[PDB]
Amino acid sequence: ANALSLSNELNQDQKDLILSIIDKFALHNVYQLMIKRVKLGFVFDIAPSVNASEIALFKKDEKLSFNNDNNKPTNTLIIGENYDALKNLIVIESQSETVNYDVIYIDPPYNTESSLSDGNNLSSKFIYRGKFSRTGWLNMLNERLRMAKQLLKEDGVIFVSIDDSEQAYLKVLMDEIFGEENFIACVPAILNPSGRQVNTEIALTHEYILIYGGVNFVPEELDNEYVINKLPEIYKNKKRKNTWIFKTIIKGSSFNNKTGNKVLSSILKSDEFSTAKPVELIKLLIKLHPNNNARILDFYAGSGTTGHAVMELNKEDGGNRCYTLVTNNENNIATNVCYERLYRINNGIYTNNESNFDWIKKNKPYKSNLNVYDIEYFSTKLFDNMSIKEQYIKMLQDFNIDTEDKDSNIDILRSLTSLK
Amino acid sequence: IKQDYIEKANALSLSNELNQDQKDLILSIYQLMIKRVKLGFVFDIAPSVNASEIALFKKDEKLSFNNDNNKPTNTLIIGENYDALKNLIVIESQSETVNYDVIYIDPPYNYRGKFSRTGWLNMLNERLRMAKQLLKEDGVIFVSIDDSEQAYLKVLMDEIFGEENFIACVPAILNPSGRQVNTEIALTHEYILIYGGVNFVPEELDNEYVINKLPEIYKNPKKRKNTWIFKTIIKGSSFNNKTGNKVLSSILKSDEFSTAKPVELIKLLIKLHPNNNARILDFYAGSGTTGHAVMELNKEDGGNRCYTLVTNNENNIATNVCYERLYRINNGIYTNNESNFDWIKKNKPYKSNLNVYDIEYFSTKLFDDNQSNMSIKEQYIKMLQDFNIDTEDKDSNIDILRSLTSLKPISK
Ligand SMILES: Nc1ncnc2c1ncn2[C@@H]1O[C@H](C[C@@H](N)CC[C@H](N)C(=O)O)[C@@H](O)[C@H]1O
Ligand SMILES: Nc1ncnc2c1ncn2[C@@H]1O[C@H](C[C@@H](N)CC[C@H](N)C(=O)O)[C@@H](O)[C@H]1O
Repeated sequence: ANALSLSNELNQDQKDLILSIIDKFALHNVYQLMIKRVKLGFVFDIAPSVNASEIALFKKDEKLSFNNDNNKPTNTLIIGENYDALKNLIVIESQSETVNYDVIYIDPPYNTESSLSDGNNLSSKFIYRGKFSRTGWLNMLNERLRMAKQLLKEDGVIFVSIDDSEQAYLKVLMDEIFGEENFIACVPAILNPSGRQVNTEIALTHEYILIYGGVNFVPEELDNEYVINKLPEIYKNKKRKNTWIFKTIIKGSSFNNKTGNKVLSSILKSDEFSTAKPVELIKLLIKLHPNNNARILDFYAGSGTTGHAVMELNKEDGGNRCYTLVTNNENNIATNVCYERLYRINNGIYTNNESNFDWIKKNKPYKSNLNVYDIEYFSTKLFDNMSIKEQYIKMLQDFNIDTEDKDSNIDILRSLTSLK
Repeated sequence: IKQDYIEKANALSLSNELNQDQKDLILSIYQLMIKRVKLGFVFDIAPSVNASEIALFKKDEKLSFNNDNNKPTNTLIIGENYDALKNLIVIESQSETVNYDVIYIDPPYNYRGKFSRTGWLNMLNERLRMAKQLLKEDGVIFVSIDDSEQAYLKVLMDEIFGEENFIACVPAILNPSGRQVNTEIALTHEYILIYGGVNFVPEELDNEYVINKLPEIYKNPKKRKNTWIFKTIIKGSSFNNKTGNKVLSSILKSDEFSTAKPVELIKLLIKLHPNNNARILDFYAGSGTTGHAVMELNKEDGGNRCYTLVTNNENNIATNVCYERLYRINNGIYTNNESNFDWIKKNKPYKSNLNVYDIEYFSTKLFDDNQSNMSIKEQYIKMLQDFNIDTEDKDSNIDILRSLTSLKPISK
């Protein structure tokens, strides 16, 4: 109704027939499919997000969840499909106070082949929701980025890291989701200064960081000392403190692709996981948000670099930020790499109670706490009882929500329809 | 009852383009439902071409000049690049060796309903497809574009030239110290979108040049010469946007044109194409930075390169800004018998050639007039000869009538 008024009349006669479909009628799903056909702009065939029967709730792994200091910020790690986690994350925030996250950072699978190899699907080709190649990859992030928006604060930021293989298409896609007026920058990251051998006989040296602000977000200025030590090539040559406006280019020794990977290898004692972001890159991004107690989210958490980064910044910043992570355990990367890295960083002993990894020999343990959650799926038929309601309340209670005045609802269980 | 036939068709085929749920929504919810959706941009109807008018070039003999028959011959066209491109396609079709090795353009960024008729992106769609027609198999096209509009152009050039041929999206750090626009942030970079037709491989860069011009980027021979593969980052002292603006004002002794690109940037790009004798095209020529760069690269490289420029007289720029630049650089003296501007006190004149053409419009039914049809027919032949075409073919009336129907200007 309102969306059609905004679109106006490029093809109005067809709209009159579309308006007839509303009268005949689970409507918004059909409207989105229609609008794509008639739309005048960037277009692709969206696939309808058909809510499966099952429902998704958080179950806390009490053995894996640890807590070293009650005074340190409380942090969260959700293990499972990020589509189900985000549905649960939104329900938690609604029933909660101080709603939504101050910062969002994600490193989604760049390539269409990379997504299939070790991630979501539905095995010879990449197919998502009956769609192949780019349409799949686009459909994927559209529905996740829609939710991510719902979770972002009015004065919040969302950072996204992309390759050249989907960057332009994601910036157009994110323009639709977050609004083209809120596009802040498309910052280049020279993470491979030496240049990687590329099929087209060129030395691809760079990467992007799409920044989209909430409607009234103003980026924070960088501290002189941080900018001189960390980004010496970009900042060189008088009220309050000495600060720098963020320059839309990221390049420096700390911000190498090899740095982030070597760190992980040193903590994990394993080079199995080969794609990690520089911890310093993410510190710089979250530094752009003025609240140094910001709530950071990263539903493509991978090796937990976001978590380690927040912790490092807190040590240097002097403020207490909490992070929420989500990552599926495809080949255990979620269970093995995220937990191991975060555990070893926090306590200095391996899960096998062995302390031989190089990192702890070099630096001291952070001594923070991490809550681990799983995704348990219950049947829609059994929904359409007492066990579901019971666990939902535990989830809310798990996140420090006063549950004396909250009850299970059909509206809320409808919100948590899982993905097939 | 028509439902039964529609239901049968739905049940008959499904396949990739339809999701089982999509089929369920098509039957649960007809030409609109059966319409196919392509991944990319949908555009409003563009401005119709004038069926009752044609455009032709007409050399300005007073303005065009020649200094050295051994140096390459270059071209400057004044007017709407859409009408200019339509002629250039007719010129190449009748030319012995067809089409350009290098296209560089820096279009304007620009409420504008993109995808609309006069929308910034629609007009670029129309002109880019023609430039696609004007590019050789083993050629390149460079477009400079800003932080915000870079993505829409990239997916467009994906449609027009194909994503298979996307080479790089180079960040050019052309404002080392940022400038705040649209938001509280120091915007420091631009993008260069590199596309090439099949059979094009970028040339490696000379160590000596790479070291002086880009020392920050090419930090520390099996073959014959020292070569660096092109890194997708352009940070240099000589790649400043203020640098290109000071050069232009060094020549013109005027600050009237504020958005001049550095010539070192456009040198690095055309220096990316293999052969020294290359044809460069730039149908958004602005102040002619592309022309200055081809000549300067020729002085450094030793190869003879010809450029073709096109720019309109929006604010008289193409006459005052673009021509004066090219003129004062070739001739070593202002056009009005003066010689006191800075550039020529610091560097030698190139002493090269340049031809200036205007775009003239002649209403149809002037063919009905006997004296006008001949005038148009001779002006068409004069074009070809001005661009070094033999003209033995297409002298007849049939061939001329086929190429004149191809040159129709835009609606105004
Ligand atoms: N549908 C999905 N649901 C949950 N996790 C996913 C999904 N798709 C990909 N992932 C994970 O998200 C992470 C994406 C990574 N590229 C992120 C890298 C991360 N920035 C790091 O420093 O390690 C990987 O661990 C993937 O296995
Ligand atoms: N339809 C058009 N036809 C010809 N020129 C145009 C047209 N639209 C814009 N322009 C010109 O294209 C140029 C685009 C400039 N931004 C390019 C600047 C140029 N690259 C320089 O370094 O000086 C401007 O001079 C515009 O006046």
